Amino acid sequence: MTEYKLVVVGAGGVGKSALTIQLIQNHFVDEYDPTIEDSYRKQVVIDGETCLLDILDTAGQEEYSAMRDQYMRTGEGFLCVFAINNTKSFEDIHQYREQIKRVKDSDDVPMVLVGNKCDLAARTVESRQAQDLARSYGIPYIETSAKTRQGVEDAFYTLVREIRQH
Ligand SMILES: Nc1nc2c(ncn2[C@@H]2O[C@H](COP(=O)(O)OP(=O)(O)NP(=O)(O)O)[C@@H](O)[C@H]2O)c(=O)[nH]1
Ligand SMILES: [Ca+2]
Ligand SMILES: [Ca+2]
Ligand SMILES: [Mg+2]
Ligand SMILES: [Mg+2]
Repeated sequence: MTEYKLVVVGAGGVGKSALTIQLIQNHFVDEYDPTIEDSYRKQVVIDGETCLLDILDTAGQEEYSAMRDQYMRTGEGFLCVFAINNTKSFEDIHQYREQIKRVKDSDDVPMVLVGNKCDLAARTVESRQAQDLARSYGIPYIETSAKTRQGVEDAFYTLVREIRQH
């Protein structure tokens, strides 16, 4: 079937793993074990089409920036994640976006901007700021909570679909 190779990128602790785990395995990971590189594979139905999701969960910890170029070459689309209660995580998105941009040598890489932890009342990144950033990229912005499951399906399936529009 059609296999979609998604990569989840973003700063440490923003919820990349929890998002992926909630999606593929339908539960919330409450603890924080930093990731190096984990791979997930799951067959799903999106717009009547049975497709395979191949999802690479990546390190947001700087102890692993060197591995970035490899995963950015392979992937067909990137879930670019920050957390809405962490302004520095939002400021970190540019580096990921530019890096992806250089690697693929394209201004038109399938990507989705995700502001995670929208359950948390302690917001410092306004939706408006992220809408403006994503607009400059020509991609969607979608808020999520790995904790409540809010928007998690919309995020990943929107990404799958973005890999289609191209
Ligand atoms: N309240 C809340 N907590 C969240 C959410 N997503 C992740 N967390 C919490 O934030 C912490 C970090 O989550 P994790 O998924 O491990 O982050 P990560 O981006 O994968 N980290 P790393 O880059 O180091 O691998 C965990 O304690 C997790 O429960 C969310 O939507 N809401
Ligand atoms: Ca749990
Ligand atoms: Ca390159
Ligand atoms: Mg992780
Ligand atoms: Mg402000």
